Amino acid sequence: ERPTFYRQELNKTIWEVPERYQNLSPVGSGAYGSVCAAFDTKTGLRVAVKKLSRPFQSIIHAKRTYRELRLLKHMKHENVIGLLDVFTPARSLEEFNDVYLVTHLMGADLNNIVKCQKLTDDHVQFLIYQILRGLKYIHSADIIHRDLKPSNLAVNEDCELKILDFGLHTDDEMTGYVATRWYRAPEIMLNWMHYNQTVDIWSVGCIMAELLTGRTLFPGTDHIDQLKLILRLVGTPGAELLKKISSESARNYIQSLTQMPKMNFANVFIGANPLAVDLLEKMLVLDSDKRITAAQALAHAYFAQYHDPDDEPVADPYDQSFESRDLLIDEWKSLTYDEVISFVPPP
Ligand SMILES: C[C@H](Cn1ncnn1)Nc1ncc2cc(Oc3ccc(F)cc3F)c(=O)n(C)c2n1
Repeated sequence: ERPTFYRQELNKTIWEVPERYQNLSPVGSGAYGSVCAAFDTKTGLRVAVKKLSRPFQSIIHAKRTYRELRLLKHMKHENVIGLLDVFTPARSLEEFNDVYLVTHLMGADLNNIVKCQKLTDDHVQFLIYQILRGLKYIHSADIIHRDLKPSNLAVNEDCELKILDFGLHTDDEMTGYVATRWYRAPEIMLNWMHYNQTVDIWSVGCIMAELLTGRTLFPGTDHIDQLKLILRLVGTPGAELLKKISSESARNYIQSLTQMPKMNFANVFIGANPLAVDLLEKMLVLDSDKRITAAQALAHAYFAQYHDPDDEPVADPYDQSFESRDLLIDEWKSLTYDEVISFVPPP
């Protein structure tokens, strides 16, 4: 049956949650809502509870709310954030206005681990292996993260990693000298073309380099500065890639730049494992068609000690036909409500 709910004011709003969740404490903002840490007395777990802010404010908001719930409900993988619970205090569709999402509370993100310092090669292997294992799963369901960065990669004390915020930033927060843009594939940063899953592999390359050196790979001061930093490392595009830039304006800008050859990665990443260098070379390819995939990267010799083809699962089919569907607010809201009430908690 329905649990008993209790009320509490936390992040400028009244949080109404089942009794099972105790000791609620603000821990910052998440995607499209604020997060509280809590103790789940039913499971004995420390949990993160996110209350979405104005989930049904507009069509865009309502569809976004449905999207996140659909994504979280589908993900059942060790290296991907999953849904422990989803609830509403509402007793019917007509009273339904708030959505609460519950997941594992994670101790630290990759920003906290890096802390301006180099990690050991074995630590890099294990961390990057888990990101790729998670990405293989996500990509197998035709989901693209689109915004992988250290701040959405979370880790427990044993360095077991989970990927947060997949499949979901404004122009302002992408402006200037900001970590929000440093990990983005050039094709999405400058809207060169219809992009796909390979954008995420670029992001892994940027993250892996930073784990190895303790420094941001492409810390651009703006979009243009960042492109110049990228092209200095990987070389300016060839005729083959240029043709694929469907944006006439973006392609015309590219051709104005003085040509530069790809640099020697062994001279860039001094002292690094030669196998790490080789992998970086295969991830940080400008033409996205030619980047190593997650499944291929798991088989690369760098992960020899972690790779197990029988323990790198793929996802069940994910129906996202809703993405091309035009609906009214109340219709997105009703779809969302159905998904809330039909939720079954994990083992
Ligand atoms: C490292 C990071 C921050 N932190 N808080 C306490 N200690 N470290 N931990 C953490 N754990 C879980 C989430 C969940 C987050 O979002 C959610 C996603 C899905 C969900 F069901 C519930 C959520 F709260 C989130 O946005 N952040 C930033 C998180 N951070």
